[PDB]
Amino acid sequence: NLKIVRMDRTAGCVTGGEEIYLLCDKVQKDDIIRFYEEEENGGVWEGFGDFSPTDVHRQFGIVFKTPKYKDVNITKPASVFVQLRRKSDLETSEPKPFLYYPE
Amino acid sequence: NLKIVRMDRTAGCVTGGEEIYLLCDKVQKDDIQIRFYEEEGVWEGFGDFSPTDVHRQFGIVFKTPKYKDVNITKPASVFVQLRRKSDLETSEPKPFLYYPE
Repeated sequence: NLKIVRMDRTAGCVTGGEEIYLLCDKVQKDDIIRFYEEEENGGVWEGFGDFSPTDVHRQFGIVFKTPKYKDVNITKPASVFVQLRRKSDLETSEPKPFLYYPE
Repeated sequence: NLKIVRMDRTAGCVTGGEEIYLLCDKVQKDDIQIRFYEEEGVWEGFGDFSPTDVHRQFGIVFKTPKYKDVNITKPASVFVQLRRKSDLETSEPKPFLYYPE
């Protein structure tokens, strides 16, 4: 169902606000980007891509800005995951890798 | 009919070979081209991509062509248009900046 096909960037500054173009299989502009890192003995950090319905290009693309990472003071890169997700039923795509690098 | 809606980069090195994501209205993967051009005589360069880089008829991921002169000292502004191979129809242009190496 949900699939990320490709992204123009797979790395970003921990400060977020960087624009990325994502090409996906069919989505609905008002019912659709979850950055997440599975944390060590249970928890899960998440941040969401920033964009509006008009940024969803013809159901097959999304232009958005990255969320800020959980810790903007890291000195070494942090490898996290990115996935599509639907608001209506919280179903998701298989995750893609994303690399947060220090400021 | 043809329309460039947006591109993730509107500038690049004269050397070419830089990847760009272009979002467009409906195209046919086997009947589409991306033409960079400059009136002089007319210089043209074509986005480098395969039919499989045309994403669901609504986007094209490609690599920029090398500009005509790699030794420019100041940026050269050109146009980019989508163009159908069959009937040569084109979109409205967008500006694109080639900067010095």
